[PDB]
Amino acid sequence: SLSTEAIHAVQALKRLTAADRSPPAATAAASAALGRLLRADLLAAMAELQRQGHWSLALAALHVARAEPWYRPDPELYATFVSSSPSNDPAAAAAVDALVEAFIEEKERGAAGGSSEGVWVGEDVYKLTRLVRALVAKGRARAAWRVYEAAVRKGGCEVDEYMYRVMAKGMKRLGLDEEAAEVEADLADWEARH
Repeated sequence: SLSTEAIHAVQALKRLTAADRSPPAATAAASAALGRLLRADLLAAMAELQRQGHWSLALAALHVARAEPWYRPDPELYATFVSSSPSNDPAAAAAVDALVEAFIEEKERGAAGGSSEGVWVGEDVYKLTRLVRALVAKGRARAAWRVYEAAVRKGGCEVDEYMYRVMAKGMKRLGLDEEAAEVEADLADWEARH
């Protein structure tokens, strides 16, 4: 559902970046074009940029949303940005890795960040696994490890056999053999239990 204000904002963001869609330019443009929008219109503008295939602009829209008072981190939404990013594109890969760092930070330095269960113990494992699946499929091995380590290993997020298999095979396939070995240890630990 595209409103008048969302349509205008999408057109402005495209206009502002017609010559330069690099992160600094897209970042400045996104705050200028989208910074007056209410939640519904901002998310509609983001989704329309996604639909048109303007991935970098849609990501810039996401980052505007992430700073809004109403925002709630959704690893499944992040998973969609990962899966829709262009494969084997260094700039997009860098932007995806940065998005994962931003996700980890927004959780760990968020309101729940202080004691004592931790930010990750109550995390939706299904959605978290979707993000990790997406990262591994996109070849973003370090990013996947970062999420797995922060949430599962360190954040004591109790996870399934499926998460272990995704990660163990993913790390190996992508050449992070030390990380693969860590996951295999975790999987073995799981197996000895069930």
